Amino acid sequence: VHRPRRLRRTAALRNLVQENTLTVNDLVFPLFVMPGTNAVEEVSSMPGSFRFTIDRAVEECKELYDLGIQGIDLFGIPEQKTEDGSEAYNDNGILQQAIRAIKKAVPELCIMTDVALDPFTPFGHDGLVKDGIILNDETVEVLQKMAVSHAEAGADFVSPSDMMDGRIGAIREALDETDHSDVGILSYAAKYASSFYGPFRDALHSAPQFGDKSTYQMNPANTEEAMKEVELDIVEGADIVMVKPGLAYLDIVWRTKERFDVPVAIYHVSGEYAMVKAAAAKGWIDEDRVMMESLLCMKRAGADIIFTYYAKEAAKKLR
Amino acid sequence: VHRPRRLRRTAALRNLVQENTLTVNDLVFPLFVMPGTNAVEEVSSMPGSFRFTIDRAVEECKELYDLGIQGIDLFGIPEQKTEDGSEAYNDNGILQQAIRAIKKAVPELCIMTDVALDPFTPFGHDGLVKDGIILNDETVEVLQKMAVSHAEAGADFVSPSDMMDGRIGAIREALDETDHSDVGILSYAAKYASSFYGPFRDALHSAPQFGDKSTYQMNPANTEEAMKEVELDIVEGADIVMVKPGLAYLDIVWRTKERFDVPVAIYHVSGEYAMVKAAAAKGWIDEDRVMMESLLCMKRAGADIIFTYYAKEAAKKLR
Amino acid sequence: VHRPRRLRRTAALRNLVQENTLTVNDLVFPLFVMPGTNAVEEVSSMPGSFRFTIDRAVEECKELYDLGIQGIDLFGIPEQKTEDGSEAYNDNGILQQAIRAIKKAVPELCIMTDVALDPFTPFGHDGLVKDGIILNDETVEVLQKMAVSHAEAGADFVSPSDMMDGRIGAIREALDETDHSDVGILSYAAKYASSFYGPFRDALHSAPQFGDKSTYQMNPANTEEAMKEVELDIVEGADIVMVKPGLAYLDIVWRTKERFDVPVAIYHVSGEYAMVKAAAAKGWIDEDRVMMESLLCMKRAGADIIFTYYAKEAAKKLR
Amino acid sequence: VHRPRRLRRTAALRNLVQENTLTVNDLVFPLFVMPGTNAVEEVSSMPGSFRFTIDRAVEECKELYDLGIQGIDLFGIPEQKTEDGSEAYNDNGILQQAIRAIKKAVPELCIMTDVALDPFTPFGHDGLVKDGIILNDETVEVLQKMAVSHAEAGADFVSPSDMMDGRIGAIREALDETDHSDVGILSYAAKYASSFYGPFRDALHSAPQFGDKSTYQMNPANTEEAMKEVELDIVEGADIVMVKPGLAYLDIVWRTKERFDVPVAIYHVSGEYAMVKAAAAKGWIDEDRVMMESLLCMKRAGADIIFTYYAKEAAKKLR
Amino acid sequence: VHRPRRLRRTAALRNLVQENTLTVNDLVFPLFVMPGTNAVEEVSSMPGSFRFTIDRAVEECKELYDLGIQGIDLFGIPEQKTEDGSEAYNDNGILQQAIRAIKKAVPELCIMTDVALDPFTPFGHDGLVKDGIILNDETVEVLQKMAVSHAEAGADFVSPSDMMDGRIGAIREALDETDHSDVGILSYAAKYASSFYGPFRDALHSAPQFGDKSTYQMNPANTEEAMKEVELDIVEGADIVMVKPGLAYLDIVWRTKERFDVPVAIYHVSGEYAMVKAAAAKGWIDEDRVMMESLLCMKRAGADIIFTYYAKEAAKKLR
Amino acid sequence: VHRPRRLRRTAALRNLVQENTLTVNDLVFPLFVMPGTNAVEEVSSMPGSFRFTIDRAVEECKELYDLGIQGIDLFGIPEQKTEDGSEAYNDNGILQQAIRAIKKAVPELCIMTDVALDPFTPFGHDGLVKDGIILNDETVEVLQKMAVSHAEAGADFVSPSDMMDGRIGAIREALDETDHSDVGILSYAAKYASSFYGPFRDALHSAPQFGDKSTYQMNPANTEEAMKEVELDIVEGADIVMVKPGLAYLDIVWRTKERFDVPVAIYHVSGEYAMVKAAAAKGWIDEDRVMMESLLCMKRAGADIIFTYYAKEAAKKLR
Ligand SMILES: [Mg+2]
Ligand SMILES: [Mg+2]
Ligand SMILES: [Mg+2]
Ligand SMILES: [Mg+2]
Ligand SMILES: [Mg+2]
Ligand SMILES: [Mg+2]
Repeated sequence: VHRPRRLRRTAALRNLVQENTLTVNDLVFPLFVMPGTNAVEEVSSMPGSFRFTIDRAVEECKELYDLGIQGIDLFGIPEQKTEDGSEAYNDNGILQQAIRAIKKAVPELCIMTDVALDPFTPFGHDGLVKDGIILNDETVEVLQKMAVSHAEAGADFVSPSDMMDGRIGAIREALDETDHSDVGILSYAAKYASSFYGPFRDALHSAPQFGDKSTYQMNPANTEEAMKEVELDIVEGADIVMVKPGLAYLDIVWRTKERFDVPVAIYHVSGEYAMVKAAAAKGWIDEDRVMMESLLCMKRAGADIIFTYYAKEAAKKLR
Repeated sequence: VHRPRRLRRTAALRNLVQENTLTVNDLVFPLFVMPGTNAVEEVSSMPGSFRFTIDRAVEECKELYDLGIQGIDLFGIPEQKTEDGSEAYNDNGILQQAIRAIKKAVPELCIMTDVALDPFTPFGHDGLVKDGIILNDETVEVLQKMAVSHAEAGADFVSPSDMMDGRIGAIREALDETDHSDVGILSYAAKYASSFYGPFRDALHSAPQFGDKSTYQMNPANTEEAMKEVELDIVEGADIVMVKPGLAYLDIVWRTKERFDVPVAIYHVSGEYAMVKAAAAKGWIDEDRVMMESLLCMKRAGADIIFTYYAKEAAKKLR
Repeated sequence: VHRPRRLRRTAALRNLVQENTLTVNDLVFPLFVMPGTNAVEEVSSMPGSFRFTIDRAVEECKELYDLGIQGIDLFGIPEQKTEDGSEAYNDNGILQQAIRAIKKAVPELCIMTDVALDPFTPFGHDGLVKDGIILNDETVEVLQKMAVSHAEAGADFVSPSDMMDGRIGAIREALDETDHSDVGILSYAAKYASSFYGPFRDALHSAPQFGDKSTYQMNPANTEEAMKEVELDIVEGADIVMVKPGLAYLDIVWRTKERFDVPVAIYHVSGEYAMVKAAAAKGWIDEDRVMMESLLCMKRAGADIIFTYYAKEAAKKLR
Repeated sequence: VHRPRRLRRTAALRNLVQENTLTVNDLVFPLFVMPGTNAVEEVSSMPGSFRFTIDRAVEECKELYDLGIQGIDLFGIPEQKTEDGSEAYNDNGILQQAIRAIKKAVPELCIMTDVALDPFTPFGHDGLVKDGIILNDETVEVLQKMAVSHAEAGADFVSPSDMMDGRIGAIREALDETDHSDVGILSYAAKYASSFYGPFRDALHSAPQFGDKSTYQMNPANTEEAMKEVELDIVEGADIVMVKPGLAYLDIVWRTKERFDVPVAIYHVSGEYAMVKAAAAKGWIDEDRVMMESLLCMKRAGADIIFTYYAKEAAKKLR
Repeated sequence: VHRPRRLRRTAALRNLVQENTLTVNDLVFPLFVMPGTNAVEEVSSMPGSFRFTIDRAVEECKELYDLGIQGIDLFGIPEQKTEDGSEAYNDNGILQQAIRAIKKAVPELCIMTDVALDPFTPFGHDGLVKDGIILNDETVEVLQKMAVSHAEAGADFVSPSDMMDGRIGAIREALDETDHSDVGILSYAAKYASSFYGPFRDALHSAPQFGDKSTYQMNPANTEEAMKEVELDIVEGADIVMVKPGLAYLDIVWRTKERFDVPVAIYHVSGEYAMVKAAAAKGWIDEDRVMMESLLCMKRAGADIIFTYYAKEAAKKLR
Repeated sequence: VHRPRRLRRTAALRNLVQENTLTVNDLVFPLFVMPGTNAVEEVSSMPGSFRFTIDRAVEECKELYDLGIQGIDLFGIPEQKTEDGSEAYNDNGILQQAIRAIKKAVPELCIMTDVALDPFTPFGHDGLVKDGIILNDETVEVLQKMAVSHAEAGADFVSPSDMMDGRIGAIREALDETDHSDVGILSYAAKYASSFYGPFRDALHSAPQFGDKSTYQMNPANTEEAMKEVELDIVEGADIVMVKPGLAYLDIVWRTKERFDVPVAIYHVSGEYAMVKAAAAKGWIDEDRVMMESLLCMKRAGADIIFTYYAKEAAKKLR
């Protein structure tokens, strides 16, 4: 009676019944900005990735928007790192600047700024360290200061990736109090402590990791906890919720989709990306086929948005 | 705390989180075929809709596929009508000849053929009429022959729209018995007796409708019964299932998609088509906007394939 | 074993098993009031629709109630439009007046008043515009002022159709503070930005649309968002929740029914209405069959109340 | 109030509430067998992965079981290839001889045998090719013989990876017909057409792939179809069901486990394996960490058995 | 078609498909401390159980941690009992002391302290008694005082087993106010009034029971109530929720697992433990087989943590 | 706001809302029958449990029914054991003779007979042993004969406890084939391989257990498999389904009752019985309290019928 192959006999039928499709509007492009003028830097562990100066960031975004890309995620590489990470909320920082410069040249691009104290502190953690402890409530306080500054600079969205407890609520409360109740918040709800963040550390020249971040980042073994985390975030006001990493966490994505009916974002981390790059370089796989497909999978798992370093290459492929 | 508008502030943002999009691969074009050579007649009640001769129809398909449209729904309009409606399964019928020519000229186009005795009988009914009674099992025996015949000519798919009991099963058996287990079946699982069918009858030269098809077509007040019908056909072997009509039956489509894990199809019926045509002709509505939008709504509801007379105008727009 | 047609063999059985029925109590009649005396105006894009003077509004309602209709929805057409739309909360406005006049003559009719700043502002939006921005929190403030005035005038219900964030809560808070905790609130929970609102603009002589309302009105592609919207509204205190438009959004209606167990309303917008009018005028469909049936569909989708310009014609048909 | 971090403050706490752990009893080791005596060849695209002769393979198994690994997946690589692929069911085939020797040397090791015509045919396909068509029912008839043959040699389990329609059923019948109702069946229920299979083909000396297996292998965009496929096989008699590939299809695995109450299996495909190999060789990722972690993710998703080329390196690590 | 035994034919397969496993990290070891130096006491009704002096408690924990055990549960046996049970929050009590001494010697062990006024009051109840009434809100007040002291002493977690209403919220509020918002709370959510607590009374030399505790402890007949209880606790801030007793309450454990997605703990009470001890002493059962298995059952029911007096013997068995 | 204790303040209140109660109609009494006349032997490992001769057994039943107990589970203990275990279906077997005498003396007592080859074979197994293999289909053929034989003697019910594949089906067919469609079937759907069975073996003079029954009895770590097993038997025709053992498998019982809408039965196994016996004999536990309570827990979990050796002591207590 049943012969599933009937729906595969031809590309037409296959084309007709396909449950999911990937589109440019599903892509968000991370951007690493640095101090200086007229300069871009190839990232060693991330072939194809780059550190941009602001003036070069603007140049890129201009190409981005023209290719279809709808938003990016700004990472700020400060010249100096401190223990109190106060540079985060300096309105004259590279990040704030880039925010300003970009919003002006390509105003129709959704700028999303990264919120975390890793690139600004000398211990490799996303929060303030005291006596070996990543201080929770104290870190949010800076995170708040930080976020408000991004808004002041013209940030469209903020994306706290800190995994500190109850930071989405505090941050949202601050944005409201400074007339920024319209700036969205994309929160890293289910960010796990993963061995996939390798190539990224070197990308922004972040201080030595110095002890895992497993005191706030999630245990990769855990699922139920992801539901606990997301829910708390939505209740706090998160406009969108994200899972990180992505490729090997598609079950966490599907689950968030089925339960919360809020937009769901996912991160194609440096490792999954750098991994396909290295295998292709040896001729063991197809860069194009593998990259795109793995994006399809993220779409089939329920993701709506996808932070991917392949974002620009995928937009040309869909052009 | 919450502010849904935050996801609407900007085209970018709006483009990123949009839950559904419409694509060319969602569209199936109804093609009306008539006897004769090199000719075309617009349908009075369906502006921009025409009947084609085989020659003209083959060329049209060429333009169809070129635009990306993946499939067509072949509708036959025999020269003579009979009470036993035997022409339906004639190897030289105008329909059959269309199947043969099309598959040859445009092999890559998935050809779905309509299966029903409506255009082949004088009573304007989808089945055989005895004494004011539209016979079920008798009618099905003529449908089988029809389906095989269509398969014998090169059909890729048949779409029984009769609403006879146990017709999907019988047909699936006949098709397999004649070495056509590769030929799928698209079942009008839930076809209601609607007043949304007006303009269509003239399209094919209908016949003394005589009474009404409410003894086999479903009452538009019922939803549960639609779940019974579909489950019955899926159990029978239907590869795909369709709801008819479409615009005003999106709740049935959402229910279908939500429960049966099989491809779901909807029908942008003639009455829906003409209605935009008319309103637009008065300047009360924007034809292109309402048409495309109404297609979107069908995607939002859970439809994978859309049988629409606007198929060609959408493929361009989607181009 | 199974033969679904057994339940369709006769009108008796069909009559017995029918899942849903439409009744007069499912209908609500919109009423467009204007300044002046003894005068009614045919609406160009809405054949059968009219602008009534108060004295003629009262005359109509008297006929309405006698035909069975249980409530109407008052729209107020001011003589002058301002940027601050302060006329909305003028207790001497046409709307308030009509409220008073009607409540007196036909006190047993549930008056529902429209809350929005579109007919009162010169930019064609339902809220206050500043620098191209439809101001959210500022608009509610007027909406509150407005609502309280409707209550003071004797309004039974208020129906904010503004789609501003968190207006149901604010409005409800105001009604309570002014001894109007008994006045209900029918909120347009899931109001989409649609191409179906065509003929309505001209109806009330509303200022040129001047840019879509997609910054607050919902993306027609979205469903999950509709659940997010409704829930927020119910939590805020909405007595009833409505979806708009209706005909092509029946999946949004069914979904709200199954999830929230609060009364569910729907809108038969000008487009769906004007659409059946134009098609019938060409003889392409049956005005009666199409109008009523599409109302049946709304009932089968789960709607309890139905704002329809056919309300009066449907009540005669059910008389 | 809430503070998820409270469960992360300490290794103890973290160890207590961890939802999932990975064990040696989750692992199944793919073994590639080739003709000849005392020899071994590493796979170019799969570092640390080798082909074995029967003698070398028996010894390897000894080391396997000693490490706790409970099962193996025997892969055959015949000397000569044919179009009817008859060698597949030859009692003296290199595969069969491996089954016989292994069960004798290490009886306590559960031997699962691969069932597909890929290594036995020149077209590099899993079924019989007629005229560019991969035959289903014909191919299945050769699979049955294959399965019985394997059972006749002492196989404990067969794992049809062909993706032919109704193959589990046919095989289960053949096996029972020859007194092998004790021989289970591990079905590749949902095997997609992925670009994650690159390195594997060379492992066995693949053949003119010619076209693509997207007429029987599933489209990576679909999830619903995966539920259809599995349910079909469980209904057929499959003792266990597998998803392929693995890392990027964890949503399919969670869905499977969540709905079918039968043992679920996943595949750490070659492309996934090599990808860590490559990245690690560059020093971008920690090979041991990513490998083990990715295995964990598969446990978190709902996988019970893992076919992984890292099986031996995990058993040690888990030791 | 189906033969479940296929998955049991061998230990390998059995080993592969096993749904659940018990691990050291699933075990928590209760510890009874008493005043004095260099001394341990065999518990009469709990063969293998002991009362430890602090210096001997430290000695045990040192062995515990080395065997794998990740946390213990401290019970404090005061020399004097009062009616106001003020000794509970004496920072110089045996309990506080033991807390201090243990944290120092084996700092990497998760200390969990018991919160209740039974060992500190002369009426055998877990709260303050007035006129035959176990005072609810007054008892929490002490419970708060108590908890804060445990935190001050260095307690990792507190485990209120009092079954007083709304004590998890109050206690959590106190810990926060005294800079202990990082100390977790394992609450006895569903603690029933059971005949299984026999041997435990004598263990800590608790005052005569003097009337059941059925005025706060749960009716063993009740299930729905357990859902009511847990939910209230989670909403109050409980990090983990526990059911007590365990062996004959596995349905209450499974239910809490499926509903709340918070970590779930269970208690192997003195009775279930002392029961297996007595039956084995007569040669009527296997101490080892019965003890371990019943722990497996608790794991299969959904428990994550298990307070068991066999904890040390089970850790050797898993070593 | 909330205070669950409000429902515990008083015996009245507690008695009113109690979710479950235990009744005499929940109890089924296992009866062990042996050859000979007028004699009785207490079981060493089951104090208060005895074996009866037919005469003594008939009288016991008289006392049973008088106390309200509605049913019994007849256990046979043949004089001689054989490898083909043919005595099982001997019309003059000690079991059969018991059936005949009982039904005559106490017709109103529902007689359920045990169906398994354990007491009838020397290998102490429930099926036929060939070469260290417990044969399934062969064993079932002997079970059928057994069941019919029992029905032929006047049995009201048979309770296959063998855990053979497809035995319920075969037996149900045999029973119907011999005009016994009125004879129900109580299936040990989910009987685990537990160490809770110690005392029972001696009760019947077990035999060289030789190995273990883990090739047909279920692994105590699994729950999903229990759902597979039950559904399989219900599909086969089992009137009722049982879980074994009981106390420590209440999660399986709740799951059963929750999903299958068929009567559910549990088994207070020997190891559970003796365990209270022993602890009570030491004065560590109150035997009457723990016994009755543990029965309650079984009612709370969803059990309708309880096979317990405490049946008679409960009927009195419940009297
Ligand atoms: Mg969080
Ligand atoms: Mg039907
Ligand atoms: Mg809203
Ligand atoms: Mg399949
Ligand atoms: Mg409580
Ligand atoms: Mg079974």
